Amino acid sequence: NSLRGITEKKLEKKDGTKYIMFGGKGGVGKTTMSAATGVYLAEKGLKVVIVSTDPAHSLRDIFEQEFGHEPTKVKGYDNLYVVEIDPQKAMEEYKEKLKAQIEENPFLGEMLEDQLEMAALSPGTDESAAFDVFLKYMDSNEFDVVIFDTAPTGHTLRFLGMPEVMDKYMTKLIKLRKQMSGFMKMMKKLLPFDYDKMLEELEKMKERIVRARNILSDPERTAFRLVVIPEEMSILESERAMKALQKYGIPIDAVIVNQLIPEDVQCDFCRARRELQLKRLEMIKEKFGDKVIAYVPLLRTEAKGIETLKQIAKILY
Amino acid sequence: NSLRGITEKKLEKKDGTKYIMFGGKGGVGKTTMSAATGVYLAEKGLKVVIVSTDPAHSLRDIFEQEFGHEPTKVKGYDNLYVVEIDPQKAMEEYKEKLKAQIEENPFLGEMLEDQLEMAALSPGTDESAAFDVFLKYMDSNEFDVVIFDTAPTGHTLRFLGMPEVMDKYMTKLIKLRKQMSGFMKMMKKLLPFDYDKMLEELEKMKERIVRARNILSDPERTAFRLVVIPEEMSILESERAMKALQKYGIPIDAVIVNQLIPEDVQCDFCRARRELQLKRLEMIKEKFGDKVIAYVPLLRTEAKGIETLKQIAKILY
Amino acid sequence: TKYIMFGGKGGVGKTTMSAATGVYLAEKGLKVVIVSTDPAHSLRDIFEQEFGHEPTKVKGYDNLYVVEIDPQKAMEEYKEKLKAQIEENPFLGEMLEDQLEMAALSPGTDESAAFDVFLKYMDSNEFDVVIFDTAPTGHTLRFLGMPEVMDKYMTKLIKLRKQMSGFMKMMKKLLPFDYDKMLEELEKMKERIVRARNILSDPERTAFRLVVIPEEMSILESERAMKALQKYGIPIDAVIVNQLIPEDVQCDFCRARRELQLKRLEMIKEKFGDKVIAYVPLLRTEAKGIETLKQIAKILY
Amino acid sequence: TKYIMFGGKGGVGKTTMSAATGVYLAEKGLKVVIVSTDPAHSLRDIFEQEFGHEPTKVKGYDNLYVVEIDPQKAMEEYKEKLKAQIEENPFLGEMLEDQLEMAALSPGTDESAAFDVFLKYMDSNEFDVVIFDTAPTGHTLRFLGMPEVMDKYMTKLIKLRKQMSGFMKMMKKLLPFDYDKMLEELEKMKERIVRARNILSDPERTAFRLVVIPEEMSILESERAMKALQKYGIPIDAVIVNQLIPEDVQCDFCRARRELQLKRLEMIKEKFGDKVIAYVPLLRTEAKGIETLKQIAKILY
Ligand SMILES: Nc1ncnc2c1ncn2[C@@H]1O[C@H](COP(=O)(O)OP(=O)(O)O)[C@@H](O)[C@H]1O
Ligand SMILES: Nc1ncnc2c1ncn2[C@@H]1O[C@H](COP(=O)(O)OP(=O)(O)O)[C@@H](O)[C@H]1O
Ligand SMILES: Nc1ncnc2c1ncn2[C@@H]1O[C@H](COP(=O)(O)OP(=O)(O)O)[C@@H](O)[C@H]1O
Ligand SMILES: Nc1ncnc2c1ncn2[C@@H]1O[C@H](COP(=O)(O)OP(=O)(O)O)[C@@H](O)[C@H]1O
Ligand SMILES: [Mg+2]
Ligand SMILES: [Mg+2]
Ligand SMILES: [Mg+2]
Ligand SMILES: [Mg+2]
Ligand SMILES: [Zn+2]
Ligand SMILES: [Zn+2]
Repeated sequence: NSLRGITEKKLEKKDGTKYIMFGGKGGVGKTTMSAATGVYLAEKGLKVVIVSTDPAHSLRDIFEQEFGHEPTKVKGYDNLYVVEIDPQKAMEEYKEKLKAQIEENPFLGEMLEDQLEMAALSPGTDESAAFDVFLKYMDSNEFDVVIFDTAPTGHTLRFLGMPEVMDKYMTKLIKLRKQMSGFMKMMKKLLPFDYDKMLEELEKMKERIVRARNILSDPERTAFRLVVIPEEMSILESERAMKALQKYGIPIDAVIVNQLIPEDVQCDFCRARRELQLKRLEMIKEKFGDKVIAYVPLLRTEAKGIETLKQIAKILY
Repeated sequence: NSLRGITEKKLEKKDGTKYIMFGGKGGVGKTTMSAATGVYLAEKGLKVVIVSTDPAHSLRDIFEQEFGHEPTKVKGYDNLYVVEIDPQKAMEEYKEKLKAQIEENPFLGEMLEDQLEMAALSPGTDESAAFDVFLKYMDSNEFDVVIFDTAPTGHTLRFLGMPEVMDKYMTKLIKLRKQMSGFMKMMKKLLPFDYDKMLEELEKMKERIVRARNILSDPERTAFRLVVIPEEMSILESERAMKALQKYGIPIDAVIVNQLIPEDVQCDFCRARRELQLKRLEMIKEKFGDKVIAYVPLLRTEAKGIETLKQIAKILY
Repeated sequence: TKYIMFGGKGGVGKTTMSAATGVYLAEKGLKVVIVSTDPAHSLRDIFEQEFGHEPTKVKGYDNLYVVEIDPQKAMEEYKEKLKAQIEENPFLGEMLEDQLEMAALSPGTDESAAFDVFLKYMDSNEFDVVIFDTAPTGHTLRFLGMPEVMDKYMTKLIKLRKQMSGFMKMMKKLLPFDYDKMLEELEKMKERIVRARNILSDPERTAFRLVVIPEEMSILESERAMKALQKYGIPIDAVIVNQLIPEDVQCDFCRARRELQLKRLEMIKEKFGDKVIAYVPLLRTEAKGIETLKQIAKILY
Repeated sequence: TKYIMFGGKGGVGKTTMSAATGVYLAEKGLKVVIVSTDPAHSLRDIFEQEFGHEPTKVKGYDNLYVVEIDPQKAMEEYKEKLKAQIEENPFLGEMLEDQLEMAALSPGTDESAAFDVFLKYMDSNEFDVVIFDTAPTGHTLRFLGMPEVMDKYMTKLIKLRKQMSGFMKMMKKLLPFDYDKMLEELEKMKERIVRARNILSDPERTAFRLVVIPEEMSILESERAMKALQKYGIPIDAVIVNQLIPEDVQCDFCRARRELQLKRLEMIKEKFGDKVIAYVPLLRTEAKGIETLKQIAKILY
C-alpha cells in the first residue's frame, strides 16, 4: 500500500505521458510489478501501456494472451495495452517491403536484402531495436502512462550521455566542411568534372535523446522503481545501478522488496530463510533507507493470473 | 549427483577445450550452477575458466573476489579462472592507445576518439563485446574446459546462421568486382587520373563462426545445460529456447531443476508451494523428460560462499 | 551579347583574324573582348602588351579587352587562401594541396580550364561582343552533346535513390546508428551547357568563322570540322582565305606558288562555295603591329 | 629505342619534319614509328593513307609505321565488352556506360589519351626509333614534375594509414561488424613517369627538335618553350628553320618578305645560335607527296 500515494502525486504534475520503469536483477519480479502496476493504473480509468523488450515474452506468460508489435488491448480492459517487441518479425516485414521496391533490379535487391539479413543476425539488434521503440514511446503521447519493462541499468541507459559527444563530433564535422568547401570548388573548376545529411541525422538524434533525458531526469513525469529480493546479490547490484542512474541524474522514488516470506511460518526451513531475509532487510533499510520502501510477500500461488495480479496491486496500493 | 557421469563422458572425446554453457531465465541460478561446476571441475586437477558477460558482475558477488578482463585465478585455486567483461574499461584503454597514435594530428584524433565514444555509448556494444570474447574463447585453447555464463538463447545465438548469408553476399561482391574491374580500367586509361579487404574480413569471420558453430553443435566438446525452476515461466521459456537451440542443432545434455523446496516441510505455506512445485515438476518431466534431469534444493543459506558452492557441487555430482 | 569565334588549322591566322576583328569592332563604339586559351600567349606577341586573367584594356582603347588564360597561376593563387583557412587540421591542408598540385599538373587542365572560362563568358554579359580565340573543332566542342547523357545518368541516379531510400531507413532502425548534391551539380552543368549550346546554334547571336589557306591540308581539315560543327547544328557564316599572294608577282617562284593557290582556291570555292568567302592577301610585312591590324581590318571590311 | 620529337607553333611544319625524318630513317633499314596525337589527322593528308590506332605500315615501306590516336573509337570499342560482361546487374551497366560517355566527352580526354599512348611508347620497345608528332611544350610536358608531388602525397597517405590502422581494428571489436591499392597505382605511375623523364632528359636516347619560321611569333614562342624544356632538363639538339624563301627571287614582294626573313634569321642565329641550326626552303610545290618528303629528307640530311 505504501506506494500508492507517491504514484498519485507523480500523475498530476507535468501533464502529458507519465513514465514508470522498473529495474532489478533477473527474476526479482520486475515484469510482475510492471503487469501489476499496469492493472492498478488501468483500474482507475487511465490509458496505460506496458512495453517489453523481453525476447522471452514474459507478458505473454503472465497475461496468457499473445501480443504483437503494435499496442494490444489486454484481458477485456478497454484501457490497458501491452507492446511486445519482436525484431525478427519486423525484419521479415521490412524484407517484404524492400523486395517490393527492388523489382526493377534483382541484383541490387538481393544484395541489400543480404546486408539486412546480416544486420538482423548481428549481436546489437535486440538492444538497439529495444532502443528504437524506447525512443518511439518517449517521443509519444496518446498514452496517459507508459511502463517500460525493458530492464534499465545505468549501463543500458549509457546512450543518454551521447548528445555531448555528438556535439563535439558535429562541430568537428562543421570545421571539416568549412575547410573542405573551398578545396572542392577549386577541384570543381580546375578539373571539372553528404555532410548536411550526416549533420541533419546527428542533430535529430541529439534532440531526441536530449528530450528523453530531460523527461527521465524529471520527476512529475518519470518514476524509476527498483525491485529487489532479500538477498545480497540483488541488493548490491541494485545499489550500483542506483548509483549509475544517479550519475544520469535520475529520480528513484521507490524500492520494492519482493517475494518476502510472510511473518507466519513454522517449520525450521522458512525460519532460517526468513531470519536471513530479515538480515538482508536491515541491509536494505540501511542502503536504500533514504528511499520509499514497499514490501510484497512470497505468494502461496505462483504469480500468474489476473487475480494474483490484482492481489499484488492492492498489496502495493 | 545425476549429472557427474554425463560430464565425465563429455570430457574424454574430442581432446582439446571442452565447452559447457548454462542458460535459463533471469534468476533461476545459472551463474550459480556455473560457479559450482567450475569449482567441481577445478577439484579434479583441470584448468577451467568461467567467462561472464554479466555487466552486473555476479561472479564478483558469489566469489567475493574482483575479476578483471584478463583471466584471474580465484580463491587460492591454482587451476580455476574467471573472466569478467567490462566494455567500458576496455574502451578507456583503447582511448589511451588511440591518443598515443594521434599525436602528429589532434584534429584527426579528437574526431576518431569521438567516433569511438559514440560507438561505446551505442546500444549494441554490450552484446557485441560479449560476442567478441565468446569467439575469442571458441578459438582458444590452453583452457581444458570453458564455462560460458553469458546467457545463451537461440536469439542471442542467432549469429550462428550468418555464414550462409555471408556466402551469398560475398558471391554478390565477387560478381560485382568482376563487373567493375573492367570499367575502372577504362576509366583509368581514358581519364587518368577495398573489395579484397572486405572479402578478407568477411571470409575470416565466416570461418570463425563456422568453426564455433561446428564445435557447439558437436557433443564430446560442448554441452548445453538448461537450468529451470518449478514455475511455468522458466519452464515454457526454457522449452522455447530449447527449440531454437534445436534449430541451430545444439545438444542439450541436461536440465537442472533448481531451488527445490526440500521434502521435509511442515507449515502450510511451503506445503502449498511444494504442491505447486510438484505439479510443475511433472510438467518438466513431461516436456524435458527426454533429457537428463538434475535436482538441486532450495538452500537454507543463501548461496554465496565457496562452502555452499562445494555443497551444490556434490549435490549435482 | 554576340559571340564570334574563329577556327582552323595551326598557323592559318585565326589569332590574327581574331585580333583584327577585335580592333574593327572596337573602332565603332562597342565593348568587345577577345579571350584566348593559347598557352602560347599569341596575343601578347601580336598586341605587344601583356595580359592577365582578368580582362585587360588594350592599346589605349577604352573599349577593347582581351583575356589570357593561365591555369597554373590561378591554382597557386588559391593555395594561399587554402593555407589561411585550414590551419587545423594542419595535415589535411598539405594532403589537399598535394591533390591540387597533382590536379594542375594533369593533362586535362589546359583544355578544361579553357572550358571553364568559355562557359564563364557564355553565361556572361556586359561585353557587347565576345571573340573566342580558343581554337574550336567539333572534337573540342564535343562537350555540347553531354546534356542528354547527363539526363540518362540523372534519371538512373533518381531510380537508384528511390530504390535505396527505403532500404537505408530500415537499416537505420535495425542498426542505429550526397545524391541531392550530385543531382544539383549535374543539373546545373546540364543547364549551363544547354544554354551555351542554344546560343551557339543560333545566328543573330553567334557567328562561327573558318579561316583557311590555299593548301589541301587546311582545306580538307576545315571541311571536316565544318561537318562536325554541322552535327552540332552550328552556323558558319564565313570562310576566310588568308595569306593569299597578291596578284602582282613576277619571279617564277611565286608564279608557281600562286598557280597552286589558284587551284586550291577553286577547290575552296567548290567545297565552301555555299557560304560567304572573304580574301586576305599575304602581307609584305609580318602581321604584328596595330597598323597591319587595322589594315587587315579594312581588308575584311 | 631512340626517341625523336618535334615541337613548335601551329603550322611551322613539325608534322612535315616528322614525316620526313620518318622516311629518312626508314630509308636505312630501321624500324621507326611516327605517333600523332593530332585529332586533325595531318598524317592522313600528308601520307594520303588512313591510319588506325594500332601501328600501320605506310606506303609500301615494310619498316615504316605511324600511329593515329582516336579516343572516341577506343571508348566505343570497349563499351561492347562491358555490355557482354555486366548482364546482371543490368541497371549497373547502363550507369557505368553513362559515366563512360560523360568521361569521353569531357575536355581532358584528348590530351590525356595522348598522354596514355605517350607513356605506352616510352615504356615500349620493338621500335628502333620513335617519332612523337604530339606537339610538346614545357606546359604539355608539365606532368614530368609530378613524381615528387606523388612522393609527398604518398608519404602523407602512409602516415594516414598508420594513424587509422589502430583505430579501425579497435572500432571493429567495439562494433563488429583501399589504401594499398591507391599506393600501388600511385607508385606505379610514379615509376612510369620517372622512367620516361629519365629517358627524355638523356641524349643518346631522346632528341628534342624545335622547328621555327623566320617570324617573331614562332621565334619568341619556341624560345620560351626551349626554356621550359630547359627547366625539365631536356636536350634540344637541333633547331630547324622552315619555309625559307629560296635565294633566287626577283619580284619586289618576295624581296621584302625575304629581307624580313633575313632579319628574323639573325634573330634566330642570336637566340638559338648555341645549338645546331638547319635550314629548309619554301618549296615551290606544297609539301604532300612522298617525293617532296624524300626531297626534304635529303635537304635535312
Ligand atoms: N510476489 C510474488 N510472489 C510469488 N512469486 C513471484 C512474486 N513476484 C514475482 N514472482 C515470480 O518470480 C519470477 C520472476 O519474475 P519476473 O518479473 O518474470 O522476472 P523479471 O523481473 O526478471 O522479468 C516469476 O516467475 C514470478 O512468478
Ligand atoms: N540452490 C540454491 N539455493 C538457494 N539459492 C539459490 C540456489 N541457486 C541459486 N540461488 C539464488 O538465486 C539467485 C539468482 O541466481 P543467479 O545465478 O545469480 O541468477 P542468474 O542465473 O540470472 O545469473 C542468486 O541470488 C542465488 O543466490
Ligand atoms: N595575312 C597574313 N600575312 C602575313 N602573315 C600572316 C598573315 N596571317 C597570319 N600570318 C602569320 O602567320 C603566323 C601564324 O598565325 P597565327 O594567327 O599566330 O596562327 P594561329 O591562327 O594558329 O594562332 C603568324 O606569325 C603571323 O604573323
Ligand atoms: N618547307 C615547306 N614548304 C612548303 N610548305 C610547307 C613546308 N613546311 C610545311 N608546309 C605547309 O605548311 C602547312 C602546315 O604544316 P604542318 O606540318 O601541317 O603544321 P604542324 O607542324 O602545326 O602540324 C602544311 O599545309 C604544309 O603543306
Ligand atoms: Mg522482465
Ligand atoms: Mg547470470
Ligand atoms: Mg592561335
Ligand atoms: Mg601537326
Ligand atoms: Zn515452513
Ligand atoms: Zn617573286
